[PDB]
Amino acid sequence: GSSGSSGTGEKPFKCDICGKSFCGRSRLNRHSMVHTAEKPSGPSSG
Ligand SMILES: [Zn+2]
Repeated sequence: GSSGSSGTGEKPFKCDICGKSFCGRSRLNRHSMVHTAEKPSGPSSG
């Protein structure tokens, strides 16, 4: 496995946290939520 994303350039969408692309926002939108998936119960990183 290596850097791909080959085909008619990149996707019509892109992330803001990791820049992840998604052929369809319907997916990306949700992905942008995984970046803020952290509970208080667990510790944090300095
Ligand atoms: Zn992302």
